[PDB]
Amino acid sequence: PKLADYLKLFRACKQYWFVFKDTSIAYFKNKELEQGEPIEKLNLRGCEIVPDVNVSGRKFGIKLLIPVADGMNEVYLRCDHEDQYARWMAACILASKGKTMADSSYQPEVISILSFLKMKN
Repeated sequence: PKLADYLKLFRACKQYWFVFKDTSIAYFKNKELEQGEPIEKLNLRGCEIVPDVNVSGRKFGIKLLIPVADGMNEVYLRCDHEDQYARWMAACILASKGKTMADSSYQPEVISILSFLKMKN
């Protein structure tokens, strides 16, 4: 169960290689480096998730509010399109509840998310 894509990061937008594993996201300068040392690794367990979507505007954003000792760490992921967004958003939603992509609810979740976007398309 691995999910890996180039996504744009806002806190300013820079594109990085992102890897979803377990309940965490890690990112790197590019995909040839995914083996080495991540720029940062974020555990999404117990995070808050805010969708930032404008289908006709071609905007597919994921705002993540990650609990830290001194508050929320705000992480904004911009996806390149609807299918990528559905897979990443579904993964984020499961992770916030402590679930991985191995959970049998992952693919139906991708499907649900996607149907709404296909319909607006």
